[PDB]
Amino acid sequence: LMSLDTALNEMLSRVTPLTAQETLPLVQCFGRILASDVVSPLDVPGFDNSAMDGYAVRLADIASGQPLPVAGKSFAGQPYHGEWPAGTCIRIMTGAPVPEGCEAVVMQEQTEQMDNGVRFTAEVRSGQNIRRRGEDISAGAVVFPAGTRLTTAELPVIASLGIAEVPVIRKVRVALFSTGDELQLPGQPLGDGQIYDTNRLAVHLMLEQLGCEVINLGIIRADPHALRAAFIEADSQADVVISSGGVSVGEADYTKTILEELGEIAFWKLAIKPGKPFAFGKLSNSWFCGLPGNPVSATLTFYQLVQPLLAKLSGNTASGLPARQRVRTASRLKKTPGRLDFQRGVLQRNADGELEVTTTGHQGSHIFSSFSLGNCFIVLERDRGNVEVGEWVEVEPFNALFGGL
Amino acid sequence: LMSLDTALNEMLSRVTPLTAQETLPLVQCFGRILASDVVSPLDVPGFDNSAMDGYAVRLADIASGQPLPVAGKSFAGQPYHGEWPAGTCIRIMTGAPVPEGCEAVVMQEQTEQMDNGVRFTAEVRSGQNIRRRGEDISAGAVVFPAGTRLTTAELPVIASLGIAEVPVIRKVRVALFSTGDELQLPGQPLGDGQIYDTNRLAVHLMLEQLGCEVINLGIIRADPHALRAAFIEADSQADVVISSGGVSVGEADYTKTILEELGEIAFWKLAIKPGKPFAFGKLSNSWFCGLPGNPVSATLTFYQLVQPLLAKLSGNTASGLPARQRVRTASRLKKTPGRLDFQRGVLQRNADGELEVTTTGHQGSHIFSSFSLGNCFIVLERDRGNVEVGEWVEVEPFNALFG
Repeated sequence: LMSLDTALNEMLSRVTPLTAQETLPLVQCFGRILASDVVSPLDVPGFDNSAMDGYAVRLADIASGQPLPVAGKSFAGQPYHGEWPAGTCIRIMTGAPVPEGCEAVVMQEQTEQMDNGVRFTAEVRSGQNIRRRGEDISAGAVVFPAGTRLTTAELPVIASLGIAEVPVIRKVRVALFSTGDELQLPGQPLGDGQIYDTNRLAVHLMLEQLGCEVINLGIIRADPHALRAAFIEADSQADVVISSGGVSVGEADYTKTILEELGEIAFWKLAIKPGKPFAFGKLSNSWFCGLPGNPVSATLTFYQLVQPLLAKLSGNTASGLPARQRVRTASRLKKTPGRLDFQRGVLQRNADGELEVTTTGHQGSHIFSSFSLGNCFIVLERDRGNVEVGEWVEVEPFNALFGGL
Repeated sequence: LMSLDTALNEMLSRVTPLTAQETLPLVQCFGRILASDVVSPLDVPGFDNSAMDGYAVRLADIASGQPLPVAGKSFAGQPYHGEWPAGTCIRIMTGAPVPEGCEAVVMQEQTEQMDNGVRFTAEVRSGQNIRRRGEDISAGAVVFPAGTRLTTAELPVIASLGIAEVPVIRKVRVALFSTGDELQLPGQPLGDGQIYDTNRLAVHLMLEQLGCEVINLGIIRADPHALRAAFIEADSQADVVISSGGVSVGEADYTKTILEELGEIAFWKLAIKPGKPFAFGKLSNSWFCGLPGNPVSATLTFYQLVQPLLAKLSGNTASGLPARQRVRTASRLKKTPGRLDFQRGVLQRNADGELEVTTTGHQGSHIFSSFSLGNCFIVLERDRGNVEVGEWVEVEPFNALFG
């Protein structure tokens, strides 16, 4: 009955971003949120300099109408000096500093020349083609705000200003555990209705990729005491505690009881497919997310619910979770009204070079394989029914957590 | 003059993928190329189980007509091994093993309780709702081929099969360094035509994010001897050595001379923007890549020439460099024929919900901003000239490296 949107907002509304901070050299700062504005120690460019390669000119000698001969020149970290002879232009080259008292710059390609005077064409505006000191960054100004996620895009600019290190929010810490008599670890035999734990490994891998500190307390044994202790310890060392499965998501049993007695926890039933149940509330000193047990359900729930929560918790000012984009279905899709289906899809170029989703296969949450052969979701609007070939449909490309990049 | 495509092929055609291998537990394998096929050790599912919450039944019961008791239940962990007498039924969770003789299962929503047990409202089709042992994965069957780069997709599936670890190819080793008297580290003064070193930091980052093992040799000093040892060292400890800037890309000087004396290095001039120069060739025991000095050039070149190289080298069987997709420019673009301009661009939804690039701004290589403001390249076909609003265009979305 509850909508992904309503729940997403319900979660994020109560989250107060972390603000503890440490200061590390740029090379360690990838994907780390910035603690405080970065303030440029130097003007960049450091001095007014030539837009193109061509000729630096005084506006005096232009309609002067006689051609102007190259008296001198300025290039890279070599400047120009020796008082500018009135009447002459100066062969200057892109990036190069202008000589004192210049007034414009003209691309020699515009202007044909000769062996004793260079002749210009257009009337050539004032200040033309002088990239000025600090046009790109001014000293004292704000280069990257608090909250900017550091990528290869921002960190080299920082390095360019002579800075060796920046303040950044501490990594988010997320404690992780599973439970249930059915669950066994690699090695052990399989009892009767037994399976190996997979959700925990799945949530770990994505937490680490997302840049969290994971604390993985294993498979708490099926006893209301083991469990109380799992929570005391998880809550004591994390900002978020995540049940990969086994702790209850609505069904009564001693796990619902330890949860209710150890914090304030809601038990949502979201209008999504796959999934539906999702457990979530405050603990003594952390947040709790309680994944449903089905691998696909858990994964998708985490991906669309918990992932966005860790972003806000990190200090990140962005809206961390890919954009969708409308594309034509090349496959008939079985959608049932009443639930928002995050079916899995395959974005491929048609013969025309445009995009079109194909379905991955059977969308039953009885199998994980759709994450592999897909590269995106097909978000199928809540109220929509079945979809025919050629109809339009929203699509959300996966991200790093599932392939490429 | 030489075309991107030509260089790519030429680089890739000599590169032999790594085959050294180590075996680490699943939780450490993210992003890591798999060494040999994952063979399924068990049938998955491993026992017929309920696709649904409800009760296990038989057709001869149902058939009769009247309701029927509930002689026990099969739960998640708990399997029912009771007698299961006739004209009764067994309550079943979901993913619960189906009891012996179960010949179908019925949804909790097609039943009404009774004083004397349970009534089945609707039809019961034989075999209905029984997820059958082996229908998803057959034991003995290759689940994942060698060369599968491992993500959240494949690694949980492997744990589902009881598997604690897997052989993966060893991480790729990349030595990185820069040189030149203009180059200063943080803290030091900015003498005359000097700068603070940035191409190295940029390249370290991308390398690390790409899952490579980085060996950063700092800024080698402007001495033919320092540089020679730097190379001998980088080559003796890496699969790839990468001058982030400083070592020559064409120009004559003691760097070109050291390179030429120490390996077989081409000096290409590519038909691209931004960029043009790029040095590449074998060394004694590794590959050498020579980035151009300029930051945007050295980034773009790394991303489009080196990234795809490091991918082939890793063991990965995919094509490790996003697909492009065609889209309308909503901004007038300045392109010059003769080079393939990798302009920088901003994808977004219009009012109609469909994609369209805008330019980031000035595409001059005198600034780094476009990699931040943008979320993609506009790949403007070599021969194309200026492109007007509403024209169609290829667009390659950025990736993780630029956020």
